[PDB]
Amino acid sequence: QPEPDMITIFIGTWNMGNAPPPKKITSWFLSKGQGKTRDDSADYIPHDIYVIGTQEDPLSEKEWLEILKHSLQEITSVTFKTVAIHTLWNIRIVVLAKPEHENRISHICTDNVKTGIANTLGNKGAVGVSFMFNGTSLGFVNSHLTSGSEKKLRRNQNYMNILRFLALGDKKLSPFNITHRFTHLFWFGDLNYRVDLPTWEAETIIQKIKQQQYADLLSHDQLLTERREQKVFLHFEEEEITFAPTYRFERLTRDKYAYTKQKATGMKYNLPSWCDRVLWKSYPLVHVVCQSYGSTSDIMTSDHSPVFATFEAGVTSQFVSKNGPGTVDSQGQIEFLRCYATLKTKSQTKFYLEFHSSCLESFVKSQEGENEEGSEGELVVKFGETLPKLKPIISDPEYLLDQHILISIKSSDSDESYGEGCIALRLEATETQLPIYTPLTHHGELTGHFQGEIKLQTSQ
Ligand SMILES: N#Cc1ccc(N2CCNCC2)c(F)c1
Ligand SMILES: N#Cc1ccc(N2CCNCC2)c(F)c1
Repeated sequence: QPEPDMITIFIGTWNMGNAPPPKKITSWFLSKGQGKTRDDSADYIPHDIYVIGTQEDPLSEKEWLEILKHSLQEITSVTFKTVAIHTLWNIRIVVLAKPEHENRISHICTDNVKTGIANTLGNKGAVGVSFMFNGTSLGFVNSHLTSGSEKKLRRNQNYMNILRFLALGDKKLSPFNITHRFTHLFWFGDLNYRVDLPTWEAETIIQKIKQQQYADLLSHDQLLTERREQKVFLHFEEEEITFAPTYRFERLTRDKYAYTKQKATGMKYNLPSWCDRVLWKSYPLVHVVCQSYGSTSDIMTSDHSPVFATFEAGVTSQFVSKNGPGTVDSQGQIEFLRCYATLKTKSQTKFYLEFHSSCLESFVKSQEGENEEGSEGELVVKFGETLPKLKPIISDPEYLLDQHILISIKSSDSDESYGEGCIALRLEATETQLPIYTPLTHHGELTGHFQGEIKLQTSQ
């Protein structure tokens, strides 16, 4: 039984509009409809992992699990194992995996975040799942963000609360939020960003959709434009959208968008919009390739169409040598030269670094850096040649070049992280000084940069 170096992952997001699904939803799991669709020749090939996010889901977990498993069994003739299911209000995440993966999957975590306060607390937020797949950490966030064309800022706030407070993955990674805890992080849901065009242009928008001419609409998609201005989802990717807006349809057809203001909408227009989205963030130089991104055309119980995305994702094996795990491997070391952090902070305190990696027995604290002023006002924290020599548990290059070092820069005064980032050990050379770089974030906002040189010694 060889361990895989690649898996495929299905991501689905559907706002079910508080209606039961139709009897057949197989088109969703087959990535068939509009957009970047999956080749017919793959229909019987199961994905390794299926992650299903619903919003406005009226079903019990039991009712939905039965529909999902029976759907996949009809497609694949495989009885999928339930990895996890977590529901907050009517927001749900289900993770299913091929039975051969049962022993490869461990450290399963679930959590939820409720967004807003009083008025704004009661139905929006996120659910999430994480786990290990052999040596690879996977996270999944299904969020239902604030609705309404005039609330993009609220949505961006919801995003930041979710990434700050969703507690998934390795708790030992205490300085790091979910945007740094996983080899691969998929974030999807009814993110509720709208096409921000005048109300009077509704029929023009519909015309453009019927012509499959999305360019003039996507140029006003609030998620793309907010991402472009680094207001939200910084360092996440999204595949090009080549499918029609997935909201707001008349139910039981896909022929009609229902956009006009109604008492039932709070007298808000719902111009056709790409509310339903899949984004990802993977550690640097890990294989991740989107192989489908689209919407179904034949599932019409909701005022949203289901969205699918599929990915090839690189994975690593659970490595054992004569030495680590359970000791260091003296044949391995990670050295840092000419390193400095550049920080946006207006504060003057001393800083130190923490290095966190599953290639280390535990995290490593550096000495304090030396603060200097940058030529354009910035705080520069010089580590020069002072950073420690890191001692990985395994020196085999087939292991070590697949690893990553998370970096937090912390205040000596408060022990609070001012910035977090990640460095790949997938180097062009070993025993060679090579440039390294990561942006630093805190609460998912850019706070600085870390750069320098690395010298990696493996047993080869
Ligand atoms: N596919 C799969 C799969 C793998 C592991 C678990 N479990 C749950 C919590 N207890 C121990 C581990 C599971 F439910 C499903
Ligand atoms: N409209 C738009 C838009 C275009 C580009 C980006 N970026 C740059 C490339 N890398 C990250 C994504 C973006 F966020 C939004």
